[PDB]
Amino acid sequence: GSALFLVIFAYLLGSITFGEVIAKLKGVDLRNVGSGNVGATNVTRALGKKYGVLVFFLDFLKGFIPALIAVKSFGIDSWVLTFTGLASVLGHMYPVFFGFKGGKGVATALGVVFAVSPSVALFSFLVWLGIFLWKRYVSLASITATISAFLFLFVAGYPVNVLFMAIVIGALIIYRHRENINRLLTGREHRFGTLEVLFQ
Ligand SMILES: CCCCCCCC/C=C/CCCCCC(=O)OC[C@H](O)CO
Ligand SMILES: CCCCCCCC/C=C\CCCCCC(=O)OC[C@H](O)CO
Ligand SMILES: CCCCCCCC/C=C\CCCCCC(=O)OC[C@H](O)CO
Ligand SMILES: CCCCCCCC/C=C\CCCCCC(=O)OC[C@H](O)CO
Ligand SMILES: CCCCCCCC/C=C\CCCCCC(=O)OC[C@H](O)CO
Ligand SMILES: CCCCCCCC/C=C\CCCCCC(=O)OC[C@H](O)CO
Repeated sequence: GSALFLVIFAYLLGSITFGEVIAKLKGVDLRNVGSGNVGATNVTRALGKKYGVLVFFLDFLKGFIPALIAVKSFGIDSWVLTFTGLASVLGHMYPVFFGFKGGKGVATALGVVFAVSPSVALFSFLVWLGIFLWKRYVSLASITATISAFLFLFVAGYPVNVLFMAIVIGALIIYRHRENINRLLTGREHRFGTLEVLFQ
Protein backbone atom coordinates (compact mmCIF):
# COMPACT_ATOMS: atom_id res chain seq x y z
CA GLY A 1 0.00 0.00 0.00
CA SER A 2 2.68 2.56 1.00
CA ALA A 3 4.51 1.39 -2.18
CA LEU A 4 1.61 2.39 -4.48
CA PHE A 5 1.27 5.73 -2.68
CA LEU A 6 5.01 6.45 -3.21
CA VAL A 7 4.77 5.58 -6.95
CA ILE A 8 1.74 7.94 -7.28
CA PHE A 9 3.58 10.63 -5.25
CA ALA A 10 6.62 10.25 -7.62
CA TYR A 11 4.35 10.66 -10.71
CA LEU A 12 2.62 13.83 -9.28
CA LEU A 13 5.82 15.44 -7.86
CA GLY A 14 7.51 14.64 -11.20
CA SER A 15 4.54 16.22 -12.99
CA ILE A 16 5.21 19.71 -11.44
CA THR A 17 5.98 22.29 -14.20
CA PHE A 18 8.48 24.36 -12.16
CA GLY A 19 9.92 25.69 -15.50
CA GLU A 20 6.49 27.18 -16.41
CA VAL A 21 5.87 28.68 -12.88
CA ILE A 22 9.26 30.47 -13.08
CA ALA A 23 8.97 31.46 -16.80
CA LYS A 24 5.45 33.00 -16.30
CA LEU A 25 6.82 35.32 -13.52
CA LYS A 26 9.28 36.58 -16.24
CA GLY A 27 6.39 37.07 -18.77
CA VAL A 28 7.22 33.91 -20.77
CA ASP A 29 4.97 30.90 -21.68
CA LEU A 30 7.40 28.03 -22.52
CA ARG A 31 4.80 26.43 -24.91
CA ASN A 32 5.51 29.46 -27.21
CA VAL A 33 9.32 29.49 -27.20
CA GLY A 34 12.06 27.10 -28.24
CA SER A 35 11.05 23.39 -27.99
CA GLY A 36 7.60 24.33 -26.52
CA ASN A 37 8.51 22.12 -23.50
CA VAL A 38 8.84 22.72 -19.72
CA GLY A 39 12.32 21.92 -18.29
CA ALA A 40 15.75 23.41 -17.50
CA THR A 41 16.80 23.40 -21.21
CA ASN A 42 13.82 25.46 -22.51
CA VAL A 43 14.02 27.77 -19.44
CA THR A 44 17.69 28.34 -20.42
CA ARG A 45 16.58 29.10 -24.06
CA ALA A 46 13.88 31.62 -23.03
CA LEU A 47 15.42 33.16 -19.86
CA GLY A 48 19.16 32.29 -19.67
CA LYS A 49 21.41 30.11 -17.50
CA LYS A 50 20.65 31.69 -14.07
CA TYR A 51 16.96 30.61 -14.42
CA GLY A 52 18.03 27.35 -16.19
CA VAL A 53 20.26 26.28 -13.20
CA LEU A 54 17.38 26.94 -10.74
CA VAL A 55 14.99 24.78 -12.84
CA PHE A 56 17.69 22.11 -13.29
CA PHE A 57 17.99 21.88 -9.48
CA LEU A 58 14.18 21.78 -9.04
CA ASP A 59 13.74 19.09 -11.78
CA PHE A 60 16.62 17.14 -10.23
CA LEU A 61 14.73 17.26 -6.86
CA LYS A 62 11.64 15.78 -8.65
CA GLY A 63 13.66 12.62 -9.40
CA PHE A 64 15.81 12.77 -6.24
CA ILE A 65 13.16 13.05 -3.49
CA PRO A 66 10.81 10.07 -4.28
CA ALA A 67 13.77 7.77 -5.21
CA LEU A 68 15.58 8.62 -1.89
CA ILE A 69 12.37 7.76 0.04
CA ALA A 70 12.21 4.44 -1.93
CA VAL A 71 15.90 3.61 -1.28
CA LYS A 72 15.49 4.39 2.46
CA SER A 73 12.04 2.72 2.93
CA PHE A 74 12.18 -0.35 0.64
CA GLY A 75 15.86 -0.70 -0.39
CA ILE A 76 18.11 -0.60 -3.49
CA ASP A 77 16.87 -4.12 -4.46
CA SER A 78 13.15 -3.18 -4.25
CA TRP A 79 11.12 -3.04 -7.49
CA VAL A 80 9.37 -0.15 -5.55
CA LEU A 81 12.50 1.96 -6.32
CA THR A 82 12.35 0.89 -10.00
CA PHE A 83 8.79 2.19 -10.42
CA THR A 84 9.31 5.33 -8.20
CA GLY A 85 12.16 6.51 -10.45
CA LEU A 86 10.26 5.64 -13.65
CA ALA A 87 7.18 7.45 -12.28
CA SER A 88 9.25 10.66 -11.59
CA VAL A 89 10.68 10.72 -15.14
CA LEU A 90 7.41 9.82 -17.00
CA GLY A 91 5.59 12.42 -14.85
CA HIS A 92 8.23 14.98 -15.88
CA MET A 93 7.97 14.18 -19.61
CA TYR A 94 4.16 13.49 -19.64
CA PRO A 95 2.69 15.34 -16.62
CA VAL A 96 -0.82 14.97 -15.06
CA PHE A 97 -1.15 18.70 -16.02
CA PHE A 98 -2.69 18.19 -19.51
CA GLY A 99 -1.52 20.65 -22.20
CA PHE A 100 2.10 20.67 -20.98
CA LYS A 101 5.05 18.60 -22.22
CA GLY A 102 8.20 18.11 -20.18
CA GLY A 103 11.70 18.55 -21.54
CA LYS A 104 14.00 15.63 -22.38
CA GLY A 105 14.38 14.91 -18.60
CA VAL A 106 18.18 14.68 -18.09
CA ALA A 107 17.95 16.74 -14.79
CA THR A 108 15.03 14.69 -13.39
CA ALA A 109 16.77 11.41 -14.44
CA LEU A 110 20.02 12.58 -12.81
CA GLY A 111 18.15 13.14 -9.47
CA VAL A 112 16.85 9.53 -9.62
CA VAL A 113 20.41 8.21 -10.21
CA PHE A 114 21.85 10.46 -7.43
CA ALA A 115 19.33 9.01 -4.91
CA VAL A 116 20.54 5.46 -5.89
CA SER A 117 24.28 6.23 -6.16
CA PRO A 118 25.85 9.73 -5.77
CA SER A 119 29.16 8.23 -7.14
CA VAL A 120 27.37 7.05 -10.35
CA ALA A 121 25.68 10.49 -10.71
CA LEU A 122 29.02 12.33 -10.30
CA PHE A 123 30.84 10.00 -12.73
CA SER A 124 27.98 10.38 -15.26
CA PHE A 125 28.29 14.19 -14.84
CA LEU A 126 32.11 13.98 -15.41
CA VAL A 127 31.53 11.95 -18.65
CA TRP A 128 29.01 14.60 -19.74
CA LEU A 129 31.53 17.43 -18.98
CA GLY A 130 34.36 15.61 -20.81
CA ILE A 131 32.36 15.00 -24.02
CA PHE A 132 30.85 18.52 -23.91
CA LEU A 133 34.27 20.26 -23.58
CA TRP A 134 35.75 17.95 -26.32
CA LYS A 135 33.03 18.12 -29.04
CA ARG A 136 30.77 21.05 -27.84
CA TYR A 137 27.50 19.16 -28.66
CA VAL A 138 25.14 19.24 -25.69
CA SER A 139 23.01 16.31 -27.11
CA LEU A 140 26.08 14.10 -27.75
CA ALA A 141 27.31 14.61 -24.10
CA SER A 142 23.77 13.91 -22.68
CA ILE A 143 23.19 10.74 -24.80
CA THR A 144 26.68 9.38 -24.00
CA ALA A 145 26.42 10.23 -20.26
CA THR A 146 22.96 8.53 -20.07
CA ILE A 147 24.39 5.26 -21.48
CA SER A 148 27.47 5.66 -19.22
CA ALA A 149 25.26 5.83 -16.10
CA PHE A 150 23.74 2.50 -17.17
CA LEU A 151 27.26 1.03 -17.70
CA PHE A 152 28.52 2.30 -14.33
CA LEU A 153 25.45 0.82 -12.50
CA PHE A 154 26.10 -2.53 -14.35
CA VAL A 155 29.89 -2.64 -13.62
CA ALA A 156 29.30 -1.55 -9.96
CA GLY A 157 26.99 -4.58 -9.35
CA TYR A 158 23.57 -2.90 -9.00
CA PRO A 159 20.78 -5.49 -9.17
CA VAL A 160 18.46 -6.24 -12.12
CA ASN A 161 15.63 -4.01 -10.70
CA VAL A 162 18.01 -1.00 -10.79
CA LEU A 163 19.43 -1.90 -14.26
CA PHE A 164 15.83 -2.28 -15.58
CA MET A 165 14.98 1.19 -14.23
CA ALA A 166 18.20 2.60 -15.79
CA ILE A 167 17.60 0.95 -19.21
CA VAL A 168 13.98 2.21 -19.50
CA ILE A 169 14.86 5.78 -18.26
CA GLY A 170 17.93 5.69 -20.56
CA ALA A 171 15.81 4.52 -23.53
CA LEU A 172 13.20 7.28 -22.95
CA ILE A 173 15.96 9.99 -22.79
CA ILE A 174 17.59 8.66 -26.03
CA TYR A 175 14.12 8.61 -27.66
CA ARG A 176 13.59 12.28 -26.62
CA HIS A 177 16.98 13.04 -28.34
CA ARG A 178 16.02 11.12 -31.58
CA GLU A 179 16.11 14.29 -33.80
CA ASN A 180 19.42 15.40 -32.17
CA ILE A 181 20.74 11.95 -33.20
CA ASN A 182 19.42 12.41 -36.79
CA ARG A 183 21.02 15.95 -36.80
CA LEU A 184 24.34 14.73 -35.32
CA LEU A 185 24.57 12.01 -38.04
CA THR A 186 23.75 14.48 -40.91
CA GLY A 187 25.94 17.45 -39.75
CA ARG A 188 22.89 19.59 -38.75
CA GLU A 189 23.33 19.63 -34.90
CA HIS A 190 24.21 23.11 -33.51
CA ARG A 191 27.49 23.28 -31.54
CA PHE A 192 28.04 25.34 -28.37
CA GLY A 193 30.34 28.09 -29.70
CA THR A 194 31.82 31.47 -28.66
CA LEU A 195 28.54 33.40 -29.18
CA GLU A 196 26.71 30.73 -27.04
CA VAL A 197 29.41 31.00 -24.29
CA LEU A 198 29.29 34.84 -24.41
CA PHE A 199 26.19 36.75 -25.68
CA GLN A 200 23.93 34.44 -23.54
C1 LIG B 1 39.63 5.69 -21.99
C2 LIG B 1 40.17 4.47 -21.29
C3 LIG B 1 40.46 4.69 -19.82
C4 LIG B 1 40.44 3.42 -18.98
C5 LIG B 1 39.09 3.09 -18.35
C6 LIG B 1 39.16 2.09 -17.21
C7 LIG B 1 37.90 2.02 -16.35
C8 LIG B 1 38.00 0.90 -15.34
C9 LIG B 1 37.37 1.16 -14.03
C10 LIG B 1 37.99 1.15 -12.86
C11 LIG B 1 37.33 1.40 -11.56
C12 LIG B 1 38.18 1.99 -10.43
C13 LIG B 1 37.34 2.43 -9.22
C14 LIG B 1 36.16 3.34 -9.57
C15 LIG B 1 35.80 4.35 -8.49
C16 LIG B 1 35.12 3.73 -7.31
O1 LIG B 1 35.30 2.60 -6.93
O2 LIG B 1 34.30 4.59 -6.70
C17 LIG B 1 34.87 5.83 -6.22
C18 LIG B 1 34.01 6.42 -5.12
O3 LIG B 1 32.82 5.65 -4.89
C19 LIG B 1 33.65 7.86 -5.38
O4 LIG B 1 34.81 8.65 -5.63
C1 LIG C 1 22.95 22.67 -9.61
C2 LIG C 1 21.79 21.68 -9.63
C3 LIG C 1 22.18 20.21 -9.51
C4 LIG C 1 22.01 19.59 -8.13
C5 LIG C 1 22.96 18.42 -7.82
C6 LIG C 1 23.32 18.26 -6.32
C7 LIG C 1 22.13 17.98 -5.39
C8 LIG C 1 22.46 17.46 -3.98
C9 LIG C 1 21.23 17.13 -3.17
C10 LIG C 1 21.17 16.44 -2.05
C11 LIG C 1 22.34 15.81 -1.29
C12 LIG C 1 21.93 14.85 -0.15
C13 LIG C 1 22.71 13.52 -0.07
C14 LIG C 1 21.92 12.29 -0.53
C15 LIG C 1 22.68 10.99 -0.35
C16 LIG C 1 22.18 9.85 -1.20
O1 LIG C 1 21.77 9.95 -2.33
O2 LIG C 1 22.25 8.68 -0.56
C17 LIG C 1 21.68 7.55 -1.26
C18 LIG C 1 22.40 6.28 -0.89
O3 LIG C 1 23.82 6.43 -1.00
C19 LIG C 1 21.94 5.12 -1.74
O4 LIG C 1 22.05 3.89 -1.01
C1 LIG D 1 26.25 15.01 -9.10
C2 LIG D 1 26.38 15.79 -10.38
C3 LIG D 1 25.53 17.04 -10.44
C4 LIG D 1 25.41 17.66 -11.85
C5 LIG D 1 25.42 19.17 -11.90
C6 LIG D 1 24.94 19.72 -13.24
C7 LIG D 1 24.58 21.17 -13.27
C8 LIG D 1 24.08 21.60 -14.65
C9 LIG D 1 24.05 23.08 -14.80
C10 LIG D 1 23.22 23.77 -15.55
C11 LIG D 1 22.12 23.22 -16.37
C12 LIG D 1 21.49 24.27 -17.23
C13 LIG D 1 20.27 23.81 -18.00
C14 LIG D 1 20.56 23.04 -19.27
C15 LIG D 1 20.73 23.93 -20.49
C16 LIG D 1 20.92 23.17 -21.77
O1 LIG D 1 21.02 21.97 -21.85
O2 LIG D 1 20.97 24.00 -22.82
C17 LIG D 1 21.10 23.41 -24.14
C18 LIG D 1 20.28 24.25 -25.10
O3 LIG D 1 20.58 23.84 -26.44
C19 LIG D 1 20.52 25.74 -24.95
O4 LIG D 1 20.22 26.44 -26.16
C1 LIG E 1 19.62 6.23 -16.84
C2 LIG E 1 19.60 7.56 -16.18
C3 LIG E 1 20.87 8.35 -16.34
C4 LIG E 1 20.69 9.82 -16.65
C5 LIG E 1 21.87 10.65 -16.25
C6 LIG E 1 22.22 11.79 -17.16
C7 LIG E 1 23.72 12.09 -17.19
C8 LIG E 1 24.18 13.22 -16.28
C9 LIG E 1 24.97 14.21 -17.01
C10 LIG E 1 24.95 15.51 -16.95
C11 LIG E 1 24.07 16.41 -16.17
C12 LIG E 1 24.14 17.82 -16.74
C13 LIG E 1 23.55 18.00 -18.16
C14 LIG E 1 23.48 19.44 -18.63
C15 LIG E 1 22.94 19.59 -20.06
C16 LIG E 1 21.48 19.24 -20.21
O1 LIG E 1 20.68 19.39 -19.34
O2 LIG E 1 21.20 18.72 -21.44
C17 LIG E 1 19.82 18.40 -21.80
C18 LIG E 1 19.66 17.86 -23.22
O3 LIG E 1 20.69 16.96 -23.64
C19 LIG E 1 19.57 18.94 -24.28
O4 LIG E 1 19.36 18.45 -25.63
C1 LIG F 1 22.90 -0.27 -23.36
C2 LIG F 1 22.88 -1.69 -23.97
C3 LIG F 1 21.60 -2.48 -23.77
C4 LIG F 1 21.80 -3.98 -23.54
C5 LIG F 1 22.39 -4.34 -22.16
C6 LIG F 1 23.59 -5.31 -22.25
C7 LIG F 1 24.46 -5.43 -21.00
C8 LIG F 1 23.69 -5.45 -19.72
C9 LIG F 1 22.66 -6.45 -19.85
C10 LIG F 1 21.60 -6.58 -19.17
C11 LIG F 1 21.14 -5.81 -18.05
C12 LIG F 1 19.73 -6.21 -17.89
C13 LIG F 1 18.90 -5.29 -17.15
C14 LIG F 1 17.45 -5.36 -17.59
C15 LIG F 1 16.78 -6.62 -17.09
C16 LIG F 1 15.52 -6.95 -17.81
O1 LIG F 1 15.35 -6.86 -18.99
O2 LIG F 1 14.58 -7.32 -16.94
C17 LIG F 1 13.99 -8.63 -17.10
C18 LIG F 1 13.30 -8.78 -15.77
O3 LIG F 1 14.29 -8.92 -14.75
C19 LIG F 1 12.34 -9.94 -15.73
O4 LIG F 1 11.87 -10.15 -14.41
C1 LIG G 1 21.15 3.20 -20.78
C2 LIG G 1 20.36 3.36 -22.00
C3 LIG G 1 20.07 2.06 -22.68
C4 LIG G 1 19.30 2.23 -23.90
C5 LIG G 1 18.52 1.01 -24.32
C6 LIG G 1 18.07 1.07 -25.77
C7 LIG G 1 17.88 2.50 -26.28
C8 LIG G 1 17.26 2.58 -27.64
C9 LIG G 1 15.80 2.74 -27.51
C10 LIG G 1 15.08 3.67 -28.06
C11 LIG G 1 15.58 4.75 -28.94
C12 LIG G 1 14.43 5.30 -29.72
C13 LIG G 1 14.74 5.66 -31.13
C14 LIG G 1 13.53 5.62 -32.00
C15 LIG G 1 13.88 5.59 -33.48
C16 LIG G 1 13.01 6.53 -34.25
O1 LIG G 1 11.86 6.77 -33.99
O2 LIG G 1 13.68 7.10 -35.26
C17 LIG G 1 13.42 8.50 -35.49
C18 LIG G 1 14.57 9.17 -36.21
O3 LIG G 1 15.84 8.89 -35.60
C19 LIG G 1 14.38 10.66 -36.28
O4 LIG G 1 13.07 10.99 -35.81
